[PDB]
Amino acid sequence: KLKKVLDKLRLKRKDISEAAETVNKVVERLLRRMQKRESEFKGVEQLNTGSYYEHVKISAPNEFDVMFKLEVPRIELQEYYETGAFYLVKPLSHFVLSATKMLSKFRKIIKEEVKEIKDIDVSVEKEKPGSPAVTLLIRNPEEISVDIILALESKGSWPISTKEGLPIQGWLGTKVRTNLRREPFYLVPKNAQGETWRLSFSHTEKYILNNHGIEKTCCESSGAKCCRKECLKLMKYLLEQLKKEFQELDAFCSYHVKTAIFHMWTQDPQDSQWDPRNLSSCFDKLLAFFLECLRTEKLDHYFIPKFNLFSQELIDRKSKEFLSKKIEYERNNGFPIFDK
Amino acid sequence: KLKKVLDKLRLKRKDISEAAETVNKVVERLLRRMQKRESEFKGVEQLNTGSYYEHVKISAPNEFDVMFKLEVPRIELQEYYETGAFYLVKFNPLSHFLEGEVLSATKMLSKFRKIIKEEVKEIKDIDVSVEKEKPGSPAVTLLIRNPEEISVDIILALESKGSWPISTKEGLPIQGWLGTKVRTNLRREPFYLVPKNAKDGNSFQGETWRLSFSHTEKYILNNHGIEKTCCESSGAKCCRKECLKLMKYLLEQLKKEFQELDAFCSYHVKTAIFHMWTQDPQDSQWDPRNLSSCFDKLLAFFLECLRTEKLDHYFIPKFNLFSQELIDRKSKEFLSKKIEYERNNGFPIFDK
DNA sequence: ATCTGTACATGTACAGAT
DNA sequence: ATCTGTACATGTACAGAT
DNA sequence: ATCTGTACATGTACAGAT
DNA sequence: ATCTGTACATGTACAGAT
Ligand SMILES: Nc1nc2c(ncn2[C@@H]2O[C@H](COP(=O)(O)CP(=O)(O)OP(=O)(O)O)[C@@H](O)[C@H]2OP(=O)(O)OC[C@H]2O[C@@H](n3cnc4c(N)ncnc43)[C@H](O)[C@@H]2O)c(=O)[nH]1
Ligand SMILES: Nc1nc2c(ncn2[C@@H]2O[C@H](COP(=O)(O)CP(=O)(O)OP(=O)(O)O)[C@@H](O)[C@H]2OP(=O)(O)OC[C@H]2O[C@@H](n3cnc4c(N)ncnc43)[C@H](O)[C@@H]2O)c(=O)[nH]1
Ligand SMILES: [Mg+2]
Ligand SMILES: [Mg+2]
Ligand SMILES: [Mg+2]
Ligand SMILES: [Zn+2]
Ligand SMILES: [Zn+2]
Repeated sequence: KLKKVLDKLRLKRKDISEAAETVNKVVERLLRRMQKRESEFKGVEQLNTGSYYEHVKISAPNEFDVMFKLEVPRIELQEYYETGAFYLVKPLSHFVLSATKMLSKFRKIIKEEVKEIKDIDVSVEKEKPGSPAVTLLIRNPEEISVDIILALESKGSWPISTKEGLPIQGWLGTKVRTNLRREPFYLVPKNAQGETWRLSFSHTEKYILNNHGIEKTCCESSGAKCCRKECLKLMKYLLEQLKKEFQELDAFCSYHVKTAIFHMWTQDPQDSQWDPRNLSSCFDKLLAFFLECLRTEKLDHYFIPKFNLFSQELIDRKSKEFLSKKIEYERNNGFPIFDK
Repeated sequence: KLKKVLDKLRLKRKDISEAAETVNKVVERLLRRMQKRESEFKGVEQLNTGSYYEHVKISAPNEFDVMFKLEVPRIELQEYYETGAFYLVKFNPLSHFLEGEVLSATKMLSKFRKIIKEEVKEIKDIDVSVEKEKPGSPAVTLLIRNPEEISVDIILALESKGSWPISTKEGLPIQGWLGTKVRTNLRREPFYLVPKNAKDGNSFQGETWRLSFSHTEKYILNNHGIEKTCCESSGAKCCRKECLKLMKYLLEQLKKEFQELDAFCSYHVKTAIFHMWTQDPQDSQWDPRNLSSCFDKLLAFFLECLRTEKLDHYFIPKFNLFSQELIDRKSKEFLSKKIEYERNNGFPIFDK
């Protein structure tokens, strides 16, 4: 079934162990260098985010996301247009706090430190505009990416654009939501302008992934297992496979699928609506939801409701119809792409 | 119905507001006086516990429980004869209470009590005295006349941040109800020790402390569902707390009429219902529409505890609150007859 | 001048009041 | 159904201390 | 302030039971 | 084939020591 696919996607203990040991060496070293120097990033703290740390990494342990976040007292935001997600922001003297200038110095430091590593085969990938990350390419056994993500940490209440976000009230509840919104919020230097930062809720997304049930015992050793994470794996795999074959899908990414499933988990809050016995129905209903997002050109950021990830401005109508045909096809033919 | 009883039991906002305003003044003042330097209790922090703070206080807001707890870093416990709940404490602002390396409960309580009495004398704004010391209490109890009687128990507590004592390893069996993450997190919170302060005449009388988990009990009362939305504004209401109120009321009413029941206390009913909440973890087994069944099944459980002389501390499984050594079988049979009677005759005592 | 333990400012769940 | 007082958790301002 | 030790949740691998 | 129990591996929060 889709069970055999999940078997293939399942990471191996051996591989996890080998990847993690190399990754931690490099990260531990980068993190130390940010402290030890008369460095403007002294104080930066490490936060592990994304799939591997959410336990929804598929295929291989080869992509790791780490936040190097820095406490910045009493900063003042100004929303960059009515975009909801992008802001100007107001030790760091030489960086309005310019995202690009801060990222550059951060990146310079990392590059320098990477040169000094003689026990691991590791380089710094050429910069992509649009990435807030300094990406490391590690080879030692085989290929592993590590994104080192610079983040400002603010302790204020979250910005107004998120007031109506995180609609978990009927699923995870009001106490969970109030507590989550008492955690700090993050600003990440995302930039295709050079002074614009972007809100990040990776920390919150991680908590949700690991506390995802309406029952406190969902997926615990004295609870019942659900198939919420397995659906997310399957959906991510369908996208990766399609994306590797079709250049038309360059504008799509796994965050789109993650956002979609957060909305489905809200819409279907009950653990019994994600029974492992109903993996197919569950996967199928997720596809149907994703297709509706494509058809209506609408997939709101889960934390920032006015920010449409499927706006015309971000992803072209044709790209959306293209992905629809390809999903509808896979869906109506037993997912041939799951075999390749 | 039982609904009409709960109507009577429901506290009133007016009463809550008047009681709370006076109580907080007194407590805030006592807490400040503890913080004056060359007080052995400098550092003590306030923790509100018990019914009122659990929202299961019934009838009137006239009893408040407050913990004045003090962090004591380097701590060695010694269990008092395999009892599970009682300990000597060992190893400084506390210098004067030490007998060799042993922290004297009674000496510490006495000084605490002396301070409080002194501070209470200086309050001319509120009518408040210190109740005569009751054997077995870790508390300095304040009697306030707000033209209404209000008790405040100020409970002296040691706070240890270490892992909880081994006697609790098998306690707090919430795994199938609240879950493993909740349990792990709760067990990462500190544990508390309060003076046992018995007047029996047994060895180590004045140096024996007792474990308290009031802080944990509070969290459970306010996060009591298998669903995170139990009793929230986008969830379904349960009758878990309402059963606890009803059971508490049946005991209070009986206790106020019968001296035979002096050995019984509300903690017995609280412990019983914690076991029932574990046994029946699903929110749907505490549907408000099934209040009678729910109340009835709790009574039946409590009666079985009385008949078999067994009600294990929820946190300390080997400590039987209904042992022969604590409460007489005759006392237990007496309470059984009275409950069985109320149960089989429309609860006439709810009408008094 | 800088630092800080204390108290205030802000936000919301719970439950009672309307 | 909507409104409201209390309790509680977290952030931040500041007179008195250094 | 940084570091380590402890405890346990979330995983995977595999054998015996169903 | 699926479930259950055990073993083995990693991540992560926090307390006590330095
Ligand atoms: N993390 C993240 N990615 C986002 C966001 N908005 C769009 N994206 C893009 O979606 C993809 C997801 O990348 P990740 O690997 O981080 C997500 P995962 O849960 O680990 O899942 P898989 O590893 O299984 O896929 C990427 O293509 C994102 O493109 P990008 O935004 O340029 O990401 C570049 C890298 O920088 C980090 N990063 C990006 N956005 C953020 C963010 N908001 N907060 C923190 N880190 C971020 C990350 O390492 C990424 O790989 C979005 O909000 N978050
Ligand atoms: N809390 C508590 N009480 C216990 C315990 N073992 C016996 N008791 C006695 O039961 C009664 C319940 O006292 P509370 O008022 O704290 C319980 P509530 O949920 O607030 O319910 P109501 O206020 O609606 O009744 C008391 O009579 C206890 O008597 P005690 O134990 O001799 O102590 C007298 C007072 O001291 C405080 N106190 C008692 N035990 C503790 C404790 N373990 N931790 C902290 N404070 C405690 C309390 O103020 C009591 O009134 C037991 O384990 N817990
Ligand atoms: Mg990733
Ligand atoms: Mg990544
Ligand atoms: Mg009391
Ligand atoms: Zn689950
Ligand atoms: Zn409830």
